[PDB]
Amino acid sequence: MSRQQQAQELQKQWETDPRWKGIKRAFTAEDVVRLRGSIQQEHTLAKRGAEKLWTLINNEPFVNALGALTGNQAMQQVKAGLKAIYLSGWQVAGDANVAGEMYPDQSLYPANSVPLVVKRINNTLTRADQIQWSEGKNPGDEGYVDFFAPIVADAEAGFGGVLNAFELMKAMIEAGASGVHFEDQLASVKKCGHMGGKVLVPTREAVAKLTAARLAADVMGTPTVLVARTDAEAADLITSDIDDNDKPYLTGERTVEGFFRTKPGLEQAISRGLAYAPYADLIWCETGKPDLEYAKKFAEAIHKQFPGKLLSYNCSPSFNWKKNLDDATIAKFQKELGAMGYKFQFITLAGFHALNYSMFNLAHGYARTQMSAFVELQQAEFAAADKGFTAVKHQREVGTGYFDAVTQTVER
Amino acid sequence: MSRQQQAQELQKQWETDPRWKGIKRAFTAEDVVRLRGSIQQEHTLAKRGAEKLWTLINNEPFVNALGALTGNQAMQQVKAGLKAIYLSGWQVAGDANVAGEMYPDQSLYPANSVPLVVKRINNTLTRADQIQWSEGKNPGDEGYVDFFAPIVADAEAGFGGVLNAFELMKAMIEAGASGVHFEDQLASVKKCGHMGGKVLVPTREAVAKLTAARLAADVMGTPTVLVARTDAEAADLITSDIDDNDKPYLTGERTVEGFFRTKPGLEQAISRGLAYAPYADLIWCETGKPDLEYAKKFAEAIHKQFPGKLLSYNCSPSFNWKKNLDDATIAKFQKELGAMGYKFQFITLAGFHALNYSMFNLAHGYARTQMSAFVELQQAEFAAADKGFTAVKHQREVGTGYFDAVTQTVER
Amino acid sequence: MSRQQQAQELQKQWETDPRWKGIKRAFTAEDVVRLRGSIQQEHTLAKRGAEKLWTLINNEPFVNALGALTGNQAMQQVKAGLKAIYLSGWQVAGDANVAGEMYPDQSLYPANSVPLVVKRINNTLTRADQIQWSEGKNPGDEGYVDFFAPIVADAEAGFGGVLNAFELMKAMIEAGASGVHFEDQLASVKKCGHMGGKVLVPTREAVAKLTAARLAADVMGTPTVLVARTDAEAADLITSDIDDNDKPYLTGERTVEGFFRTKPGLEQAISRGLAYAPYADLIWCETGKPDLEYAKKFAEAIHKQFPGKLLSYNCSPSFNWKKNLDDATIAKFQKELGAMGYKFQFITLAGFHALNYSMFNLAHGYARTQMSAFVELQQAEFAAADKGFTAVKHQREVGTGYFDAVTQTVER
Amino acid sequence: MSRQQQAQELQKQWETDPRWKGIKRAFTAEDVVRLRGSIQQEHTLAKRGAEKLWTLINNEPFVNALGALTGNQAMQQVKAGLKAIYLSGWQVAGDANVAGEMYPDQSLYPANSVPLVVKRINNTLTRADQIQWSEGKNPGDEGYVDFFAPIVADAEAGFGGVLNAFELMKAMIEAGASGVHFEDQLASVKKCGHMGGKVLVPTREAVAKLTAARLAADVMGTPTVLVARTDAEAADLITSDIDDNDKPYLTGERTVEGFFRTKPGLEQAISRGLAYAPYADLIWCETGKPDLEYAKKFAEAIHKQFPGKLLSYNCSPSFNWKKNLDDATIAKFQKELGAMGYKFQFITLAGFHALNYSMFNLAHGYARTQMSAFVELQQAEFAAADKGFTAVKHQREVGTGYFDAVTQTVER
Repeated sequence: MSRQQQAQELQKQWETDPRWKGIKRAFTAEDVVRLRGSIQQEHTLAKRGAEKLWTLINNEPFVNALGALTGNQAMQQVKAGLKAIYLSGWQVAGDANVAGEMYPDQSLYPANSVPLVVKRINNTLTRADQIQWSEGKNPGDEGYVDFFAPIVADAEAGFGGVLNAFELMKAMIEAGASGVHFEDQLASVKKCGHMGGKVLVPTREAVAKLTAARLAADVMGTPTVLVARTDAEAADLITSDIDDNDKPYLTGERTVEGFFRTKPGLEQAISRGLAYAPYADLIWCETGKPDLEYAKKFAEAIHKQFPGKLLSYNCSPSFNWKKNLDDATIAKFQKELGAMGYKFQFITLAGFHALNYSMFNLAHGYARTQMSAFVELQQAEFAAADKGFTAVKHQREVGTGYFDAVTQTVER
Repeated sequence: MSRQQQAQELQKQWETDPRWKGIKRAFTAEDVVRLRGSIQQEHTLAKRGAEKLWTLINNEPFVNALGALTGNQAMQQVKAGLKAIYLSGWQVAGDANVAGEMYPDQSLYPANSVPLVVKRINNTLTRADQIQWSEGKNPGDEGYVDFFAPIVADAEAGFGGVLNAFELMKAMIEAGASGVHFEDQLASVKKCGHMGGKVLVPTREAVAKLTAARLAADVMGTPTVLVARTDAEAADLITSDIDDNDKPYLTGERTVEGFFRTKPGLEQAISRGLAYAPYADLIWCETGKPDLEYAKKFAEAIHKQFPGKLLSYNCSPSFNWKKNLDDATIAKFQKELGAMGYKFQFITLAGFHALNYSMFNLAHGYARTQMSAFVELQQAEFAAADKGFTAVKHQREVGTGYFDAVTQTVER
Repeated sequence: MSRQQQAQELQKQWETDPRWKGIKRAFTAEDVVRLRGSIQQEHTLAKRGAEKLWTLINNEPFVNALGALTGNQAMQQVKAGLKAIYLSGWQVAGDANVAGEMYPDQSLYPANSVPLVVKRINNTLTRADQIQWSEGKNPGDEGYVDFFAPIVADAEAGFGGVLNAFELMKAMIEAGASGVHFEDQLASVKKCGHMGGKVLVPTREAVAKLTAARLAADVMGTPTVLVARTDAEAADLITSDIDDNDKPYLTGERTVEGFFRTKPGLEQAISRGLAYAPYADLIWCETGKPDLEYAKKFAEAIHKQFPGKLLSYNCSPSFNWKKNLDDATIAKFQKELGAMGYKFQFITLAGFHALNYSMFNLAHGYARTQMSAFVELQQAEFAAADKGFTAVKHQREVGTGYFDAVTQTVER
Repeated sequence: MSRQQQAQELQKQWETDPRWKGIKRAFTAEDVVRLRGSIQQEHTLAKRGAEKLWTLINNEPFVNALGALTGNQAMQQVKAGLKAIYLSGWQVAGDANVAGEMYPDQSLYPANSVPLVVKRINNTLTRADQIQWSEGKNPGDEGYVDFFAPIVADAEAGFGGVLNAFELMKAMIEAGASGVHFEDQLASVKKCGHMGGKVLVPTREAVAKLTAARLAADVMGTPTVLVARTDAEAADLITSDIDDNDKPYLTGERTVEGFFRTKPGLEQAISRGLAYAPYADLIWCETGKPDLEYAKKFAEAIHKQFPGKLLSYNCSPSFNWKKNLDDATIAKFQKELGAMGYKFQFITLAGFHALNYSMFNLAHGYARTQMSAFVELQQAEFAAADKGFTAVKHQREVGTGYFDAVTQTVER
């Protein structure tokens, strides 16, 4: 099997497979072959998960996710009934990076931190499937869970340049991620104080990253779902003015550092979304205030040029939903976005809030009433059994039963 | 300072200090010095934490803790009012070891895992303290939180022989642990089957580990709180017969693997309690079935031979508390154990149940009712604000405001 | 594919494939399937490398390796024309474990350490291949190097029980190891003083680890080459007397610890070799003194019972070869052992001695004659270019050209 | 001690101590205290190492170091008589990063990789001092080695913006680094093609990083030696024209990326050297061609405005020293440079060349002569025993002696 033969084979697949419908690549298949090496190592979960995610995203009304920061959190989301897992960069920074430090969301943690948390979840999901399968329960049977839910992972802005982006994608696929998202800001050069806020890079550079992320997915031989995030809705600063796509938004003012001020909002958002559309699989306008009217406008704006383009949407945990929206709007919210084209929706900091509220809640009681506090939680756990909560049986949950099986198999 | 002069001053320490009242070392100060190396690196956190944990242990009616598996979990425990943090090896095995796999409690994960998580908690707590200080709150002010609560870490049975034990203790101290506990089983050779279970090591070997654990502490130069765990209440197997301390409890029988069956119960527990009492600072009989009668008997038995000697108790999270107790005994459970001398008490798997319930409860709602399940959580958070819950202000919690102060100091 | 069908294909394979000729599994194909899980994840390197390693040790006169502790060491070994890579646990303990400590050889480092290094080597070997390929060179072309040389890994005594070994084997395979060895001592309890040395475990427990290793290899779905090591030649202690295979060698004495003293040498080693042979692909009797006489007796001892059994041999880096053997004996030593059936041979600590001598030497002259000492080293490197040494082009070697390719493919 | 008193004591230290003569701090003692937290944690090794390095640098004719990528290498460097250790980022990228990947030099590895290696080297040295001390040797015996040589570590360009540099400097300090350098390029955005090369950042930004670095040293409470590197001799691109200091060098041309082409050489190097001098302890103009002539002009240009400013020089390992310089020039090179003010000098990739050549040379021979090749190395190792090479007694070298002493201390 020659280089030429591998390239034609690859090229036909981009042309034929409807997975790649309307997806531009600023590189040839001959390029992908040159950068493969001679042998291709298989990445099962990255491949199966990406295909599963693609299917779910295209057939289902929508898919909703919560941010997970541990394997257990992700597991309980699959057991609760969810179909995909979201890995927040913010959560990892905050409470689960390889540096073991607590950080804000400014790309401070080491570049391998999220891929290691992707592997954590997949290793936990792999264990649960093993526990299930070890107890005789086959696919088809009543109660059977597919524990290999697709993971979608935060890749920040690549942790530097195109090569960092390229390597970050690879780390993700190796760790078993089904989807990855690259944003178009520099959170490492955020201007502080009044007149500050987020800082964007040129469309030129955001595109070069996505090109890098797709090159990396191809070289790895996985059809990973690529998500393009834009921060243009609120980002009113840009590092440079060279890209003609961005000049229309310049207010003409500069800052001490040399950034150009820009006019934020929907129009800036749209020009990014449109520029990223040919290269990404989903587009995502990062929002702080959840608003269906805004969402409809953005959706329509993108759909004018790319009809039926899959979108994604993050529901802010910071926003006060009861104060600003009535129960009917809150209750219908995700369904309405689903109609619009927002096929992937998620709460980024779900796990943070859950973890942090649970423990504070228990502890405050514990400090006051001691063991009675714990029983409140325990009874709550028993009440949850009905709905599918097996973790009360703590030993079986971590895989005690499975490893006994292993020891019994060897000692016999 | 010469080796003689350093050895004198260390012995003088062991004879002088009331911290070392009642405690036996099977080695000389000359030995500690011969193994220190020429210079003694300082471990701020380990030292101050042991000292704070000691005073607490000896003055408060008692000290109660809950298992934490992330910095966030610990951090809330301090904000909740708790004065100490417990670090389960079960929970790390289950969801926070550096291998990133889900294991059962059998020392399967890599030996540096718990110390890694000790270091996390202390990194987070250090960040909690920096935020508070950078906001201009001084100690003595209202609402000021001492974030540096001492950590009591689980060292299993040292992960091998005496050297593994020795090296693990150094890892714990370097991370900044304030207490470490060692147990007298081999979970690595737990027997499966009807005639199986936990398996003890000779008193001789358990004491061997305790010596190594304390020698570790002295070489690091920290008065670390050492805790000895016997599993001799339920464990009915032992690997060997050599120790005369253990022969009285044998039943003459031998298993296939060459272990010796023993008669489990309070008396076996007791002999191990008495054996370890000269070497460890607190003695802990691990129990599966919480019982005030049992507790009081084991309290009186040890106190007859070592009066005043501190103790600790694990309040099993798997046991059905209401099923087997009335609210009044439950509500006065820890209270009572204090009086008996159980100055350190904890729920090993508190963090597991806290983490795993919340995410499930949330996801199950989120699955069926989307955003309104998150709203239910968000409203609970707002209620907890009065009681000290600051996590709602998520940006400030993770250090955003602290790191903004770092950026403003540089760029001005 | 149903469970019974899967077990059918697997069982038949063990009977049909000459790879498994002479090999006994103390467990069924149904057990393997039961413990796999629902999906099998692929491990390309582990598989291809295990298939390649097997081909070499059966078809070549003998395969020889040197111990490597970084990826560069390994990368060079392959460019020098060696066909296999050895990964010492001693070298890892000493200079390349994840604890970052300098340690002696008593299984003191974290259990995940050697896999981390096996993975590092493969990452490097993957990069040498990507470079070669990216430059246009194809297989068959003059000069083309096969950079995927298989790695045989030190798993010590498995760091505990059968689960610990199971898991380490899985880490070895996941990291891309092609061979793994397990020794029958318990280094963790090495007796000190005159009346001491290595302690053996019962033949029963050794075989239990070997079966554990095989089970894992089957559960991962890789035909990994399993090497059983005996320390019975020197070891004159044993932990327990239950196994009838060991009783013939007991003296009847017992140490303070409870160990039983035994009669070391060729007879004890053979009883172990013979006991392990059914379970392992290679048998290894560890020696301190190299001796062709001893080798032949052991080879013939094994071969009477197991004709043509593949054996492996360690050539001590500490033995004074020139003082005790003449040059012609030294020159033929590995060829001679090959004909006896030692098909895999290595020098455990070749990298330790390479690395430490080369730096000391450089540093010693540099401290006295500064840049003149480095020019000596640089001039040696120039002479090596004739012989295949490419690392003078230091940029290309680490992949500067490859990543400039990736930069160029994304940009323009 | 109130905040006011702390600030005053710290301010007095800056105005009083000669260590800080001619060092500008773009911030106040009040600021350092605000960001300290409520309790400073001690970092013995970083503090003592910094002070030691400061004395050596101000008193020796010069100090010279080689690049070390393992603890063993630094250990041999100290045994051979070198007075400090250098830690190359290039080397860590290529063979020692925590990602486990072979990388070129463009800040691809995870940001914590170099601190981890600084921590490894310190652990090895710490162990060496333990072995020595446990053998009875005291300071001021004939041959007593001070194994705690200072480490000067590569921080590249801080892996992002001011806060990334801040955090990296803190990681260095915690690992026990004595010196740290930061360069003024964005390696992560290297221009490819014939019209490309390295890319400088604005003077203004390089100083912000240096300011950040110093703020970190002060917050950590150690007098860490801060080196400022400039790539302005060969770099002919810059990200922006915002800085008046840089404008003079612009050729008015621009690239597709929107970078500004500059005029490289001594003049642009001087403007950076002068710009950084007030914030750095040493100044380093990185050069590709070792030229004494150049080194002189540069030294003079700097000392014109900052008399007696300590400089540092990297001695290129790629340069063909013999083809270009006669042996007497090669011999006088580090002495001559020292006489100009270059008080820290180092060969960056010494470790890479020593490790790769040695293993290639051993392995090439081993492929063709087997053991006779290893015996050449072993004989070579015996000859260096005269000179201080202790590694042939290999069990002692890695601490078998020390840990035996510990086991015997425990078992007695």
